[PDB]
Parts: sequence; structure tokens; C-alpha cells
Amino acid sequence: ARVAVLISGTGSNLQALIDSTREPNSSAQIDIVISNKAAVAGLDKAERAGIPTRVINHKLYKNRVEFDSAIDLVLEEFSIDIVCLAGFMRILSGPFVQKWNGKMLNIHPSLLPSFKGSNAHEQALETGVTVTGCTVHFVAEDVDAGQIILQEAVPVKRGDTVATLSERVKLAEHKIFPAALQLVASGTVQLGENGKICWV
Ligand SMILES: Nc1nc2sc(CCCCc3ccc(C(=O)N[C@@H](CCC(=O)O)C(=O)O)o3)cc2c(=O)[nH]1
Ligand SMILES: NCC(=O)N[C@@H]1O[C@H](COP(=O)([O-])[O-])[C@@H](O)[C@H]1O
Ligand code: NA
Repeated sequence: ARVAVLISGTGSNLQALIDSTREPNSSAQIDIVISNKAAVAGLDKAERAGIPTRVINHKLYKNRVEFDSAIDLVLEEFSIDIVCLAGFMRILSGPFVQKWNGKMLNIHPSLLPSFKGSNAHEQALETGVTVTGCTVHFVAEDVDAGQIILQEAVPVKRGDTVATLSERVKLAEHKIFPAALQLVASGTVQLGENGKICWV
């Protein structure tokens, strides 16, 4: 399976995905890395890995459709099979999500369905949970509500901040994102006919 990784910043999940997909038994290959923001560190990690990069500045498009369309163009250029959202912080338009239904994965730093949205760690700390975690799911049109592929629980420790909680959660993210990509790339897991996870 040919994989595009979309990023908005540091790219630690990108790097974990790079590492896993270079294992001999990997069913995924990362053929293109796309950032909506230049100068972000994830672009350096891709270039150190020999992976082509493209920056598509969402700020230069009238609307989301033209912007997504620009992304879709690059995906087609690289004959992409699978899209990984790895710290990509833009919401994608309906038609783009539909076109890639069952082919696009996102990592979210909570145990969905808890703490959807952009500040999961803040929400988890304000709520006072002692267990949080992270989720890889298929991207559906309903944000952070697509079908769940893998999750891993992570303890919240007393005194945790966004800084320390997200550091601990990311170690789990770097485990289940590569595992989830391999499940999809190998065809072991698909978005089933009925839209629920299908294990083959
Ligand atoms: N339809 C659909 N699209 C998508 S994209 C994705 C990948 C992860 C979603 C991240 C997210 C959560 C909330 C926001 C948000 O408010 N972002 C602002 C800009 C934020 C900034 O600048 O940092 C915007 O979108 O302008 O971002 C998952 C997903 C999905 O599950 N469904
Ligand atoms: N709503 C999506 C969201 O909160 N994404 C989160 O952004 C970080 C990106 O880190 P990275 O750039 O080092 O992979 C990750 O922690 C991921 O869970
Ligand atoms: Na999708």
C-alpha cells in the first residue's frame, strides 16, 4: 500500500510511521509527506528519510474544497492508497472524506469517544480522568467519530500537565499508529460494508 502522511508540525508520529514502514515485513510504504505549514520539523524528518515533501498552504485557498482538492491532486500524483493524518490540524471537507472513506487514518490523543476536538489533553486534565490514551480511527465526516482501529490507555499522573501528559500519550501513539497502518495496509482491517471495522 502506498501511503501519504499529512502533518502540521513536529512529526513525531510521522517518524514512528517512517520507522515501522522500513521494517522488511511492512505492508506500507510512505511515498509522500504533505504539510499545510512550512518550516515545521516534520518536513525535516521526511527529508532526512528521503521522502518527497509538499507544502500546501491552506491559507492560500478560498475555501476547504479547493484546498483539499490541491491535496487530492498530490495524492493522485503519487498513486496513494492510504492517507495518515499525523498531527494534521485542518478539518477536511465532506467530499474529500467521502472519496477517501475507508482509506484515511487519524491519530487522536484521547480514548475516543471522550475528548473530541483539538485540545484533548486539556479536556482530560480539566475533567480529572486518571486514565486517558490515544486512538487511531478511520476519518469519517463526523470529526473524531470514524470507526476505531486501535486504542491504547495511558495513565494520568498527579501533577500532570499538557506537557507531561502528551509526552506519555505520544509514546503510545507511536505504537498504535504504526500498528494500525499495518493492519489497514495489509488488508487485515477494512472499513466494512456496514461501515464498522471488519477484521479479515
Ligand atoms: N471531517 C473530518 N476532518 C478531519 S481532519 C482530522 C485530523 C485530526 C483532526 C484535528 C482537529 C480537530 C479539530 C480541529 C480544528 O478545529 N481545526 C481547525 C484548525 C486547527 C489549527 O489550526 O491548529 C480547522 O479545521 O480550521 O482539528 C480528523 C478529521 C475528521 O475526523 N473528520
Ligand atoms: N486533534 C488531533 C490532535 O490533537 N493531534 C495530535 O497532535 C500531535 C502531533 O504530534 P507530532 O506532530 O509529533 O506527531 C499528536 O499528539 C496527536 O495526537
Ligand atoms: Na475518510
